[PDB]
Amino acid sequence: KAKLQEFKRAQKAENLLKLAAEKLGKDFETAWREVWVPLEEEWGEVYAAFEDAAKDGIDVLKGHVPDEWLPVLKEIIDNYVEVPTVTIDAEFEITVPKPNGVEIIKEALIRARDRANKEKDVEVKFTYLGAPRYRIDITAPDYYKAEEVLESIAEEILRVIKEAGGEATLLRKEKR
Repeated sequence: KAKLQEFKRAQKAENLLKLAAEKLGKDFETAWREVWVPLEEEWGEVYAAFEDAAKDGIDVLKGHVPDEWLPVLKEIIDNYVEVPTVTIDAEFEITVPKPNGVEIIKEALIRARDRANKEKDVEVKFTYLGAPRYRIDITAPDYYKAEEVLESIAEEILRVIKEAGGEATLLRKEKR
């Protein structure tokens, strides 16, 4: 439970810091003195400090540890420290009665995906499953945000498809 979980988090924080020390070419004691001690005093747990950095940016540590550490800590924390997320998936059935309907569909999807993906922390992806099915996968901080992204994307796709004389439909997987 709790304590063991504290052990495992501290173990991992130690391996990560050691990796950083090596990359940055610094002795282990220095890493402890300069990084471990400061972060532990203020976040109460070094791994939690690494999680904040992973979620809210490496600058959360700026000021608490020398600057030379930030670069290497970012790369390492970003690779190994998970950030809470949810992913949902749905699919569109899109028909565009035109010799070039297919390419028009990609254009619309590509445009919708890119737009949606410029939003911080959101990651949208489309998977063509063979006409007229297009699966959509969304990753976001929480379910509310992910649903809002879907709704936004669906509104744009339907609008654009009905403009090109086609027809789009959003299907949702009923889970229970």
